[PDB]
Amino acid sequence: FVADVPPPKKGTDYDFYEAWGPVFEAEARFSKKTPIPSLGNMDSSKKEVEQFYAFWHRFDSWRTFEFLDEDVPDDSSNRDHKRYIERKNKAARDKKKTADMARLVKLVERAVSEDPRIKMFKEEEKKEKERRKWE
Repeated sequence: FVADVPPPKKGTDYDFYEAWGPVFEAEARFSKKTPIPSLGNMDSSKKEVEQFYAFWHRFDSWRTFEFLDEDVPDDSSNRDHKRYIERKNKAARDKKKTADMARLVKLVERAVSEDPRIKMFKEEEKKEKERRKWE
């Protein structure tokens, strides 16, 4: 199957790439979209880093949450039974998918907040704006 890698433990010391690279690599195996950009390296360009986080901000997963599906009968004498349990199952899966999406949103937010390149990119932009003097 596809293995899961938890995020690095908040509040410990670690290299940003050593810690988060394996997390995104594992999460990305569930992508319905390719190509799949890499977290990258210390020298990735601002545009590459923007593209990486854009992919995640639009992530579309095929991860299934079908473990708690009720069995759907094909032979019920109640004609509505089959579609009813399909819809009840799907509602449960959808709730879990919604949670999974929310989980990923928070994971990505965390990574953005720790990305050392973004800190430098924001410093560079700040100096650009100051030079431009549009206020």
